[PDB]
Amino acid sequence: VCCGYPLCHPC
Repeated sequence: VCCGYPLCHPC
């Protein structure tokens, strides 16, 4: 997904 959201680590 991301950074900083659901199935991921912070930005």
